[PDB]
Amino acid sequence: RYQAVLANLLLEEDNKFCADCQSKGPRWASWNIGVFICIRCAGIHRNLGVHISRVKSVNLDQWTQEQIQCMQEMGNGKANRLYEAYLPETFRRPQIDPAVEGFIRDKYEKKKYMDRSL
Ligand SMILES: [Zn+2]
Repeated sequence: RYQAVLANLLLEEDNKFCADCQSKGPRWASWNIGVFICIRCAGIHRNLGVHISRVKSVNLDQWTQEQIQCMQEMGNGKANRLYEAYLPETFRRPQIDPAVEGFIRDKYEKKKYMDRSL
């Protein structure tokens, strides 16, 4: 029902890369946060708990209109501005599982780098 809408959102340039690790062509999402993520980072989001992140597959899960709306109102661009506001420009974005797990908890659970005014 909503694959088309999701497809059009996956065309947005920021959404062509995982929000957390920037690997190309993410096919998963945290819909309450509003980010498109790769399957590995979706695995990490899942373990954060549903109080923090609620993870769906873009192509295997059924979506509600409100959940789609969540992605429309955020996405990886707007999410970077909120959750990575205070990320040093020097920062080396991690790539390996345990470093990525720390970075994702830091971003969404601890909110180390978040601009709270947003
Ligand atoms: Zn990722």
